[PDB]
Amino acid sequence: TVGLYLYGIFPEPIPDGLVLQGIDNEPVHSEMIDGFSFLYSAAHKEKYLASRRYLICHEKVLETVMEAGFTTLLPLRFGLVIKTWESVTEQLITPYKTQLKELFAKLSGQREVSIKIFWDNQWELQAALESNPKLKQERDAMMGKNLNMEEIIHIGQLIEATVLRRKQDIIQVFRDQLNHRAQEVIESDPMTDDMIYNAAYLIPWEQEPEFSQNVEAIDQQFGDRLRIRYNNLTAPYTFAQL
Repeated sequence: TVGLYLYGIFPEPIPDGLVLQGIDNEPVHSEMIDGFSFLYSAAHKEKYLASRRYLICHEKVLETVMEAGFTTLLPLRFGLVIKTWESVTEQLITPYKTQLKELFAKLSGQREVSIKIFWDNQWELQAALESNPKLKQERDAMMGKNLNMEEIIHIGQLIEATVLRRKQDIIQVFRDQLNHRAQEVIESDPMTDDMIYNAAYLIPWEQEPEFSQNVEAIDQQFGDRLRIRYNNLTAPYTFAQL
């Protein structure tokens, strides 16, 4: 009535039940457009705000369908409400039909897992500064030399470069042991000050337990030094994009 809430797009039909409640307790259905199944439910608002509850509900809908076997999908970002199916016509989808068929081909059977790594930044900064006596003497004597802004920043560039290598020593262990298990690895910018690594992996669905086993083994190589957050179930937001 008010509109249709869109969760994601699927390369295959979703069976009638599969019974599932979604946003505002509404039942979740499937609609075919160009041989693509649009997972949806009836909206109560035209504009949904991204509250924690609503975000969790959206993700749960996608995960419940994924655990039901429907693992290949382009998950849609939160709060997409269309008024009628006229917003998503056959005419609009036909040009992007090829790109979609192609995305689902590289996605089918595959699975997104992600790893984030945290550490104590202040501790690792102070440890890097005492591993290099040269930089600590230049930093303390940089006043008196009356430097231009470039020379000042260059010193800061040398302070971070030793911290960069400490990260590269940790990060390389992950690349050596986990990248070969994956079809594609995407690395993003760290979101917080203690975060030093934010990577996503496209692995075959069935190879997850072996991947998870390797993660815990690495989490056991490093002690309390690192805080490794591994996610083995999520909609493939990182990889399912045109």
